[PDB]
Amino acid sequence: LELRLKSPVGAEPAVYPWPLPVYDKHHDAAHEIIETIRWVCEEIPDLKLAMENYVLIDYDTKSFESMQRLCDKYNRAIDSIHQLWKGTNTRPSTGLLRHILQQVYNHSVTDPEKLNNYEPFSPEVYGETSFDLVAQMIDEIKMTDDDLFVDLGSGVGQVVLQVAAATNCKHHYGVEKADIPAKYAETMDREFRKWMKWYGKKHAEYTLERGDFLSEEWRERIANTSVIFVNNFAFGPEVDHQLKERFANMKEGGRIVSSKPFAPLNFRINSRNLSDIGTIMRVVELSPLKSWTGKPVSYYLHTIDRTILENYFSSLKNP
Ligand SMILES: O=C(Cn1nnnc1-c1ccccc1Cl)NNC(=O)Nc1ccc2ccn(-c3ccccc3Cl)c2c1
Ligand SMILES: [K+]
Repeated sequence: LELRLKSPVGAEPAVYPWPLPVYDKHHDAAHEIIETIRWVCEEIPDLKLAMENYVLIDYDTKSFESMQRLCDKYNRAIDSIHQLWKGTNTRPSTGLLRHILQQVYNHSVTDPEKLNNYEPFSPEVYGETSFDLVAQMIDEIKMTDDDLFVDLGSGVGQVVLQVAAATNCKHHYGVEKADIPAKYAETMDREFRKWMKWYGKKHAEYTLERGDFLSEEWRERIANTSVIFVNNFAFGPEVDHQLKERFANMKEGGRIVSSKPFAPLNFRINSRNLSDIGTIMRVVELSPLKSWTGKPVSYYLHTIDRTILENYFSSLKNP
């Protein structure tokens, strides 16, 4: 007893056991199958033409025979389109990527209780809460092939997967210290590469790794990163102090996007604060509110600029 979905690009079929897994209070594998078919039909207009109209309206998720018939209609339509193409690798759309990440998460995180997350943002609600904000952050910073991206404390790795599917950075890294999310990230990585292949979608190179971003190895790695993403909201003063020290080695124009600012937005350099990280970085509050309909969130863009410190010395020497 199983259900199979043929890949639109000839990759290995997606195979689901029956009874289908139940993901959470609202989602299940049955709806993932239906939504997957709907996304492939949107992607391939010829595919939408070949299928019978009722198939994606008249279905019973609690019936094996009904789910099997739905899968068979999609599979036969895929076969017809593959025959049509016989006779004569792009980036995913935002909507498809949200679906892919959800699919990757549900196939990877089978024990939801394991991830100690009673916070307003948690991996299980990534698509609902966080996805649109990360999509807004990606649009704002405009990364190129010259950039190296690092998410410090990447958890299960969804921010890294999203940025990698959207930009052309040389490489994207996710570093996670905690055992439970770092182990889940290994499955997330495998499931992401697999599903992206299944849809025939392109992503940049990325690595999800286990490690402490405050270690000696990571000092030089942070120094050579051009774009850092860091959710520092829950960080203690010591971690925050250690991080500012890592940032002090970054190159001019290096950028840090965080959930809480590392320096005051109105920092004014003087003789008593020359030690502060504000002496070497611009800070701006960015908000999706400035057609947004999500939570009234803000994020902070820090840019390495030692001319702040240089101008203060110039103004002292040349009044
Ligand atoms: O565990 C994860 C990603 N991940 N993967 N699956 N779920 C999550 C997740 C889990 C808990 C909380 C938030 C998230 Cl996204 N660490 N990486 C991460 O947080 N990067 C990040 C970096 C910079 C900013 C600036 C604003 N934010 C932000 C702050 C609050 C809410 C959303 C966003 Cl995107 C940021 C988020
Ligand atoms: K039709």
